[PDB]
Formats: sequence, structure tokens, C-alpha cells
Amino acid sequence: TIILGYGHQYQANTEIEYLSNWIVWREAVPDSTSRHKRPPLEVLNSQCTVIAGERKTTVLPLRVLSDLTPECTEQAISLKDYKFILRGGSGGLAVQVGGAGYYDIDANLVAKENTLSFRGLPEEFPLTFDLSKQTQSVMLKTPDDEVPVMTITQKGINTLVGTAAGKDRLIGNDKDNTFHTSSGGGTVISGGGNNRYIIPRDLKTPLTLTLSSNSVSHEIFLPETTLAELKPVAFELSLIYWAGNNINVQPEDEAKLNHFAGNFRVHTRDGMTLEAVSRENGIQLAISLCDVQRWQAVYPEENNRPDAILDRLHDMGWSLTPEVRFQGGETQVSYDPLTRQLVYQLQARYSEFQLAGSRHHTTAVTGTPGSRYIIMKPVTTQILPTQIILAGDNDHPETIDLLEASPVLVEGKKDKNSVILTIATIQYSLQLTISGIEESLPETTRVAIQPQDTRLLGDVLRILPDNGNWVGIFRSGHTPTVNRLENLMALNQVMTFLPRVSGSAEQVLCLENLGGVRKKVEGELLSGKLKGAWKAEGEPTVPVNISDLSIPPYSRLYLIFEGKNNVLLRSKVHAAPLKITSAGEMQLSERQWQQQEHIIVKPDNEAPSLILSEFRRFTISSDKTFSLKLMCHQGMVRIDRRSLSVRLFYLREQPGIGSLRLTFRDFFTEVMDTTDREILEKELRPILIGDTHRFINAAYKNHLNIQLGDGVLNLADIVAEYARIQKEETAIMTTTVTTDSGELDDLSGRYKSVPMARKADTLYHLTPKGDLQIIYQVATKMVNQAMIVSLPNYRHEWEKYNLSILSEIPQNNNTVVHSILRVNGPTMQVRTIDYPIVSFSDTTFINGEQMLSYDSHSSGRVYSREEYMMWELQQRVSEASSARTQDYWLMDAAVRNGEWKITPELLRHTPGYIRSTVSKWSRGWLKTGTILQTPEDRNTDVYLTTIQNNVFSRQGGGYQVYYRIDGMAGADIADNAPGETRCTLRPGTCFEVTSVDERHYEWNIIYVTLKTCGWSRNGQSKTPNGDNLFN
Repeated sequence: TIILGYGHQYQANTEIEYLSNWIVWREAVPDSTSRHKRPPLEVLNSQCTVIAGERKTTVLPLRVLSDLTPECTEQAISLKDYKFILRGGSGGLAVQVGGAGYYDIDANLVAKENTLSFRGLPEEFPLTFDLSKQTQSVMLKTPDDEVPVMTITQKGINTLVGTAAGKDRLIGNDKDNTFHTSSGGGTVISGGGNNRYIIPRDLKTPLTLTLSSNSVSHEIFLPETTLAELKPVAFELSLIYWAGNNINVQPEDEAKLNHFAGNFRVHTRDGMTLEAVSRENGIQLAISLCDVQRWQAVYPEENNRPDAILDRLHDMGWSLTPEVRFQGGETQVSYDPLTRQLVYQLQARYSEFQLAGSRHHTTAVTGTPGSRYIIMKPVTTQILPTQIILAGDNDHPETIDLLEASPVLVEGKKDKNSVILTIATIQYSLQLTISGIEESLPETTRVAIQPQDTRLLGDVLRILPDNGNWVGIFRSGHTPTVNRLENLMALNQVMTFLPRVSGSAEQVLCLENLGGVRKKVEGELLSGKLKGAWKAEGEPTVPVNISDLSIPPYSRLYLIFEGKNNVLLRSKVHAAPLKITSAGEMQLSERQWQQQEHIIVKPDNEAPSLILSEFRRFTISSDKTFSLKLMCHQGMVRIDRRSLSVRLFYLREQPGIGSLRLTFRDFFTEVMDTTDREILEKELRPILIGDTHRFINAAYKNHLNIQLGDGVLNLADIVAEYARIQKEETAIMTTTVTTDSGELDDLSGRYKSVPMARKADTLYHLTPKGDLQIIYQVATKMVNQAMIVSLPNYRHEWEKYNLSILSEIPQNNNTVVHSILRVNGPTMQVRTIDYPIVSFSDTTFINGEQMLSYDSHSSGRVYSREEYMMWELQQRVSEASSARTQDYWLMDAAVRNGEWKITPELLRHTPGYIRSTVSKWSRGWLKTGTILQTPEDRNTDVYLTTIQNNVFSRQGGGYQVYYRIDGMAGADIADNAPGETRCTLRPGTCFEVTSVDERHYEWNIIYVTLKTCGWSRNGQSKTPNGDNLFN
């Protein structure tokens, strides 16, 4: 790196002045009045020269034109004649022009990259540079005249970089060129060769790309743009944006637009890679590649399986290249849209692959010798056939896992040197094909039907007849009928409600563990009685303690309850911790540490070296120090006695963000065993900050680094930063908010204003002690800063919270976007107001997750209040996890006092729900804005919980209409048994019909949303042509 200046050689013309008072002689400037005299300082040279060596050299002359300020402009104009002679080397030359002078750049042609950058100019400067012109002038538009502030003579440049945010006009050579365009629009005219473009987001003016006739290929990079921000426009190479100015790729001649088929690629930030493909009529932009790692990073809260990604892309209106590749991960996945076949290729031996079918594509897996293929439990119907191809090593045989599928009946078949096995559960089935790679079935393959029953593929083959193919291979014994099946993957804080039965007098609840880690169920019975735990077919039930239950891996447990009273059981599920007492390298595969929720390290003599394979840490900021400081501020670091505890979050293929706690027992010396006293801890803290290793146990001093996939986590850094945070407790800001804190439609409560301006993204954290930790990031770019809004004891007091959090999101166009965050139980409802333009969105904690990530630049469709608030009815009908968690939280709030009671406080937070059946529905009859009323019935019952209350499943015969009441304040509830939430709505109550949807008319499903009124004395009581509503 060379930084250059403007140095002139002066000639100081001087004279001798005789100071007669001190009779001395001194040097002095010539007198300007004594005839004619030379100037006191005369400039002789105005040239600088740099000759580069063999390495890459960057030249950065002083920036004399950095803004349009008059003094800066004058200084730049005065220096417009300075000569810069820069000769690049074979390594490469990068020049960033200061803003004035004659530039004579002589870059080597051998060098792969020779850069000419104009980013040092004023931010909004119209730059017109042509790479095909050897000599050029960069004119500065001064008042009343134009000044050639720069004159550039370049040779060998191929990496033109534009201004920051100016209206630039760039033209390339006939060679390969790279263009770093500005964020202010303009035009780019790339000549021949293969050209690359890096275009930022939020363009001030639409940008036009002109593909020349002699051009070969083009690659467009969008480092700040996701695929969801682009409109899939057909028969065009232009990149259209949902919001914001778009790129306008056009060719020199429209006749030869089809030339750039396969020679036009667009790279997008979330790992997408669009390609130009010839089609039936013209050209199109189809998705060709996908990096699953970048996509998972951009969308951590969604299902990142290739099938889920394909479904998401199809729902977005995006086409597919004839061969779609899914790069990243342990395997390369290929999709063929013509035959709808998804193929997996294994590369790493001894890799545990989870095989899950789909309702849209057929799956085939090509395995590696010595591998483990886990068959997942079938969850949907009409699953297309799946295939497994085995490499027969005979020294490292593979295995096929049916343990996690919970198979009830397995039937075998033989067809052309392959064994076809069906895997049918109680309610679902799946057909799996097993075939070899060399036209032979390896008899050494192991089929694990049951944990204690592991057979060999040869033994399975022998009992398989040729004629009369279908025979049984496995059949589970008789089990009691299951009224409710509850998976233990939902972690804790699960409220199970079993309504009483009429005469069966025996309700069976089944707790199933689909993983390989033992589960501890810390249940607690509120209503009903437990007869014991089912043991076998014909012996008395075994009594068990609901306080703690042990569930062995891949095993079930049928609890028996009486059918007279309602059954309400609150259960806490915690997996058994993993104890690591050995030393040396301790490597855990991805499935090994993803199965665990707590890992305890207790070294016998020396600590091991933990290596978590493929651990992708979840971070909201790219700064490691800031991320670790925020993690320390959020309470994931705990120090008690000599033990250090670390809580980590990782990105995973499944929806949500994973969590893993690491505890290092005896991590500190014996001086830290006095953590009870705060004065001693305060005395220890300065040393813990300065010299962390002084208080670290000698068994850990060589094992302070934890290998987390690609990154590394150092325990000493965490300890030092945690100590620093403890010091500052007794730039991240905290704002504790109480139910009765803050200033005074649905926004009818308190208001709290965020002090600063936030960014687009937000983070919601729910600590184990039920603390809400909304985290905002300050919009300032120079310094990373965060502001945390704290709601202590939120999970146990969410019904008393009705405040709104107001914030501001500045935009690139000097515009401000208003955001209101309303906390509604596990749901974080956010309204965006644009100046009118009002958008609604929400996120919900589900399945015990404690981290929620929402990014504004991740969607391309804006939903109004009616559209968003209508979506929740569709999710409730499908019984989405959000509705289940809302039901769980409401049931938990219903028992705050210890006895079941639906308080009037919960009425405001709880929308109403009605399910009704009509004899016949007329399409288009119900229009938005109409008025509906209940008939002259005694009371119409409104249900707050519709997931497991048996009040929302289809009943009777005909069309089904789903209702949702916005305002339930003022409705009298009924005496409810423990577990049921019923409200009796007053007769003759108006219902302002809003946003009627009938997309599932062919499925006999009608969707309706409503608003309450007063005593309007109008509407339809019995409704036309019978079909009395609100029974």
C-alpha cells in the first residue's frame, strides 16, 4: 500500500538584509518594490512516479476532491495539472484516484486484476469513464464552467470501480471487465468478453446494463439482495424489484437476445444463482444453483431441506433449470424438474443420513460404504416411493434404520434384484425400495427393525418368496388405543388437555420418544386421576410417579386415566445430560451433539478437546466481539463456584434455532469457589479481566478453544467479557419495562418509545426464567450498537402486558419507516406504517424455542391488516404450531391462581372462534363490509382454544365455515371445567363481516373474519335459505 502526496520542488529566491540595529546579516525575501524581483517561492516540478514490484500494489494519493465544498473544489482545481506516473507489476495494481491531476497508469497485462477506483470522489458525483479510451478527462461541473479536474491515461485496467452513489456511466473493453457500480443508477455498457457486475441494493435511479453484440457472458452479483426481493418476470433478463428501482438489462440488438442463454448468471445473497435458459418462446431466468448454507443463514426460522426450498421457490413463481443443484452441506442434492426426482449423493463414510419422503418428488439416495440411513417417520399421505442404493464393501456394511420411523407393519417384496419394503405406522405408510449398485443385494446389510431386533439383509431375503411377493416381516404387538399422542420433541411447558368421555371411562395418553436420548418428563397433574402406566397386554397397570418419568430412547409409554373427569397435565421434558470425563480429542458428529441439550465436561485428570462437527453458530452481527458481548448480556454465560456454563445457539435444517448448553465443571481454581460473596468476586474480577489464565484450572489451560464447525470459541474470552459485563452492571443499552411502565384500535394501552433508530432486523429472546429480551440494533453504521428492551417475568405475566413499543427504521432514500411492536403472548405482532401504507406481520415462539429472528429484507409481499389477520385463521384450521403455542400459553394463564378460571383480563388478548356447518353455501354471496348478527338463540358459545378442545375439527356433513371475532370484550363466559375455554356471546350481536375467503370451496371449507358492533338492530339472524348460523 502506497499513499502519495503532491510534492513540488521549490526554488527559494532570497536576499541579504542587514539588520543595522544588531549589525548582523540575515536571509530575507526579495523586495517586491525594488525594481523587478523573482518570486520568493517558485515551483519547478509537479510530478510523482511509483514503480511497482512483483506483488500486488495499491496506490492511494491524497484525496483533494472529497466533496463539493468550495474550498475543496478550489484545491482540486489548483492541482489538476499534477502528474502521477504509476507502473504496475505482475502481481497487480489498484489505483484509487485522489480527485485531481494527470494520471498515467501503466498496468501489466499479465496481471489478473488491475483496478481503477473512483470511490474517493464526492459521494454523489456523475462519473463518465470509458475503458476503451486510452486518454480521458473527468470533468468537474463548476458554476458557469466545466473544469477537467482529472486526466487519466490508462493501460491494462479491467476492474473499473465507480463512485459511491453517483449517476455513473461506465464502458468496458473488448476483454474481461469487472464493474463495481454505484448505488445511484446510471448506465453500464460492457463490450466484448466475459463481464462481471457487482451492483448494490436501494438504487436511487434505475440502472441499465447494455450487453454488447461482441460480449460473450455476463455475471451479476447482488451482495445485498435476496431472491424474495426480486419479481419473477418472464421473457426478460431484467432484474425487477418488488420495492425499489430495478436493473434494466437489455441487449444492443433485441434480435440476438437468445444468444445469452447459459451465458447470463445472477448471483444473489442468500445463495441463489439464477441462469438464463432458452424456452418455448424466448429467454427466461431460471434457478440453477442453491447454497443451502447461505439460504439457511438468511432464513434460520424456516425448513431448509431441499424439498422445502423447492416448495418455497415454486410458491414464489420461480422457474427451474433442467438440472438444479443444492450445494453445501454433507451431500450434493440434484433435482430434475422434468421427472420430479431428487437424488442425494454421499461422500463422507460413516455419515448418518436422515431419509424423508415427500408428496411432490421421488427420492433416491446413493450411499457410501459403511453408512447409516435413518428412515424418518411418515407424517403425510401419498408419499412417493423412495430408493436406497448401497455400496457393498463387505468390510464396512451399511445399515438401514427404522427405529425413528416407529414401524407397525413391515411387508417385503422382491422385484428385479431389489427388496421393496413398506413401512406403515398406525396412521401413515411409506414405500421404500432397497437396491444394490452392482446388480446384487449385499447380504451383510443390517436392517434395524427394533432396538433389540437387528436383522441381516440376507436373512430378510431368504424368507422373501419370489412368487407371492408380499409377506410380513414385522408386526408390532397389541397396544391400547391412543386417544392422544404427544411427542416429546416439544421440550417443556406443554399443556395437555384430555376432555372427559361419556362411557369409555378410560383415556390413554401416549408419550413417544423418537430420538436416541433418554427423556425425563417432569409432569404435574392438575385434573383427573392416573391409573398407572401400561406394561403389557394382559397384566395390571403399573403405578408410576408423575413427578418424574424416564422414557427410554425409541420407546413409548401409555398412561391410563379415568374417563369421568377432564385430564389436564403440565409436563416438563428434559433430555439426560451427556457426561464427558475422558481426555484427548472429543469429536461429536452433527447428529451426536444435535441430539443432546446439555453436555457436562468433568475431567478425571485432564480436560478433553471438544469438536462439534458442522456447528454453525447463530449470530445477528458479523462482529465476533460484539456478538460475544451481546451473548454475555443475554445471560448465556453463567459462573457458579468453579463451574463455567455456556449456552450456544446454532442454525439447523429443521425449522427454528437450536440450543445447546455446555458446562465445564471445575473450570476455575479453588479461589473462585467463594462466588457466594460479592466482594470477593469483585476483587477477583480485575484479575479475571487482565490475566484470565491465573484462575483457570491447569487441566483446562490447553483446552480453552472449542471447535464449532468452521469457527472457534475460546472460554477465556467468554470469562473475561462476562467479568467485564458484571463490572459494568454494578455499546449495549438495556430498558427494563414493567406492566405499569410507559406513557399512555388494538393499541389501547401504554406506549414506550425506543430511544434510538433501529435496523431492519430484530431478535426476540425468552430466557428460562420467562424474561422477554427484545433486541434492537442501532442504525448507525460506523459503530455497532444494540438496545435491549427487557420484560422481566413476561411468561408468567403476559396477560397483564398491553403496551406497545414504537421504533423507527431509516431507509437509504432518506425516508423513515414507522414500526409498532405489540406483545401478544408468544406472538410478536409488528405493524409497519409507511407514509397509509400499513403492513402486518408476526412471529411466534414454538416448541420451546427461546430465540426468534425476524429480518425485514426477507419477504417480497406486503400484507395488510385484513390479509395478515386472515392468515391466522388458515393456520388455525391447519393447526399450525403458532396456534398450538397460543393455546398452551392461554391454558397456562388460565391457572395462574391455581384453579381454572377464564378471567376478563384474558378476554382482551383472546380472539374468538366459531365453527359452523351450512347446508349450502352460495359463492360470492358474502362480501366484505356486510353485517351479520346472531339469531334469537339463548347464547352462542365462543371458544378461545380450538386446537385440542375438539371444537374445530370437521363435524357433520356439508360446507364448513370458520369464524374469528376481533373483539370479545363484554362477553360473559360460562362455568368451565378445568381445561376448557368457552365464552357465551350475547344474542343479537352485530358482526361486521370482513375479508371473506373461499379458496377451499372445492374442499367444502369457507373462511370468514368478523368485527363486533353494538346493538345495530340489523343484519341476518337466520340467514337466507335456511342454514341457521351460530347454532
